Amino acid sequence: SEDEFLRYLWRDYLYPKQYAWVLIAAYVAVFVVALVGNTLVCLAVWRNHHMRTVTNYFLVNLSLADVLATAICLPASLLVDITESWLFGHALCKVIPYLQAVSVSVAVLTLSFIALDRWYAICHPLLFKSTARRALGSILGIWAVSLAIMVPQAAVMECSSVAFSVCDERWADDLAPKIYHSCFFIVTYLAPLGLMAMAYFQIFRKLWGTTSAEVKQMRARRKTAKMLMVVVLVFALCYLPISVLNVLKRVFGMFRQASDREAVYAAFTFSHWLVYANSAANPIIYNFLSGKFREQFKAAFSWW
Ligand SMILES: CCCCCCCC/C=C\CCCCCCCC(=O)O[C@H](COC(=O)CCCCCCCCCCCCCCC)COP(=O)(O)OC[C@@H](O)CO
Ligand SMILES: CCCCCCCC/C=C\CCCCCCCC(=O)O[C@H](COC(=O)CCCCCCCCCCCCCCC)COP(=O)(O)OC[C@@H](O)CO
Ligand SMILES: Cc1cc(NC(=O)Nc2ccc(N(C)C)cc2)c2cc(F)cc(F)c2n1
Ligand SMILES: Cc1cc(NC(=O)Nc2ccc(N(C)C)cc2)c2cc(F)cc(F)c2n1
Ligand SMILES: CCCCCCCCS[C@@H]1O[C@H](CO)[C@@H](O)[C@H](O)[C@H]1O
Ligand SMILES: CCCCCCCCS[C@@H]1O[C@H](CO)[C@@H](O)[C@H](O)[C@H]1O
Ligand SMILES: CCCCCCCCS[C@@H]1O[C@H](CO)[C@@H](O)[C@H](O)[C@H]1O
Ligand SMILES: CCCCCCCCS[C@@H]1O[C@H](CO)[C@@H](O)[C@H](O)[C@H]1O
Ligand SMILES: CCCCCCCCS[C@@H]1O[C@H](CO)[C@@H](O)[C@H](O)[C@H]1O
Repeated sequence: SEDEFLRYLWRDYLYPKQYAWVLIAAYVAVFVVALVGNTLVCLAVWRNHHMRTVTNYFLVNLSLADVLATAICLPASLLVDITESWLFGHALCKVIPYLQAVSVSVAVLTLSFIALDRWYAICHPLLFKSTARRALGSILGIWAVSLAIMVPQAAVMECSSVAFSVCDERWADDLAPKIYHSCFFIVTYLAPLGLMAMAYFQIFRKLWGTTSAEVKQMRARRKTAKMLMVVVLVFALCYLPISVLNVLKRVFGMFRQASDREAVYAAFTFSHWLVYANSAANPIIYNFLSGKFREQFKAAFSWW
């Protein structure tokens, strides 16, 4: 009676309201910070002439994928998690996921090149000379590949006619989605991250009668090595949920029992927010583990 009302008030109104608020709150925070974050990350590079290494041009490219995700995809990501209907029509059903898929590729690819350029620069020197000119050439290819291989993704997207629309992959047969999503979890999460991890372990064992300038070089390479591993670990953790969730859905046909549909909606919703949290996370990573970015942020915060 008197206390059963108080409980029944909670799940039909109090919980649904407190849940929806937290959803829009975390999304607006990530949207703003990730937007303000990566924007300042570019100005620290366009302004501070000393901070233009091969790694920073790649990290600037990492912001470019994050913004495409945040500005275009992220607003679309919020409305679907709230209503779970597609409201941007047949065509944005293909564009938004494609940009989002392309931004993942450009991201995970850029991180591998920063690992690869550093693995040669620190572990196998003057094998390849990596100048900013070759660093920028690499950055253009990432988009050429990301824009291509996410194309088959765009083809599978179809907006479902069945009084509200839904956007989802249209697979002609059971086996293709298993192979497609098995291949791309390997290609764009596990294979890059596992390789990049083995790369950075080789760097840690190295860095952790040489000239005073050389140890000055080691002191800078550790501050960058320390910072970059944080960026990769943050990336794997952020993308671990949605990446595993997608394989369970598409390869193992999981999340098809309707009993805890809220728990499944909830599960995926946090997984989607974690992706954009990585975009807002990275600029914060630079401010703490990079003393030159940190001064660029304080200098930018005072003028604006
Ligand atoms: C070291 C890292 C490794 C990678 C390194 C980079 C390698 C880069 C390679 C190539 C770049 C070019 C790729 C571009 C391929 C684009 C292919 C594509 O869009 O396929 C569509 C159909 O796909 C579809 O529905 C089907 C798409 C899904 C796949 C179907 C089969 C399942 C298995 C698939 C195989 C496993 C793939 C996994 C990759 C990770 C085409 O039809 P569409 O709509 O135009 O209508 C017909 C009409 O328009 C044709 O004129
Ligand atoms: C995908 C592969 C699978 C990933 C997931 C892996 C899952 C697990 C399976 C096997 C891994 C273990 C095998 C090795 C076991 C032996 C120990 C180990 O960790 O391997 C290190 C070597 O590899 C290493 O540094 C690794 C080399 C790092 C290379 C970094 C590449 C940059 C990343 C960009 C890639 C883009 C690709 C595109 C994909 C779309 C050893 O060093 P260490 O000093 O003891 O001896 C140096 C000595 O070899 C000198 O003669
Ligand atoms: C409906 C739907 C789906 C998504 N799928 C994903 O992100 N898949 C995804 C991401 C990475 C990988 N790897 C293999 C690394 C595989 C699959 C969404 C992602 C978002 F960020 C936001 C949304 F609103 C989403 N909505
Ligand atoms: C339906 C759908 C999908 C999305 N994304 C994705 O499928 N990504 C994605 C998918 C596959 C891969 N592989 C590497 C295989 C990578 C990324 C969406 C993203 C959004 F931001 C908003 C939406 F409404 C979305 N809807
Ligand atoms: C953005 C927020 C979106 C909605 C999230 C709802 C999560 C579960 S609360 C929901 O409240 C309803 C009120 O009637 C009840 O019928 C259901 O049994 C109960 O599960
Ligand atoms: C026509 C199809 C699109 C191709 C455009 C990009 C061509 C490659 S530039 C090349 O990229 C490498 C990536 O590893 C770097 O290592 C090099 O320094 C850089 O010179
Ligand atoms: C005139 C020819 C027009 C062809 C239009 C193709 C549109 C996408 S076909 C694509 O084919 C895959 C088979 O590989 C299936 O798995 C996918 O579900 C399906 O979307
Ligand atoms: C006939 C369909 C229903 C039975 C179960 C099929 C399971 C397919 S798993 C799929 O097998 C491919 C084989 O090549 C690999 O390429 C992929 O990596 C892997 O994920
Ligand atoms: C504790 C178990 C939780 C669920 C995991 C089993 C999913 C059964 S479907 C089946 O699963 C195979 C692997 O088991 C895949 O190889 C096939 O492609 C897929 O069709």
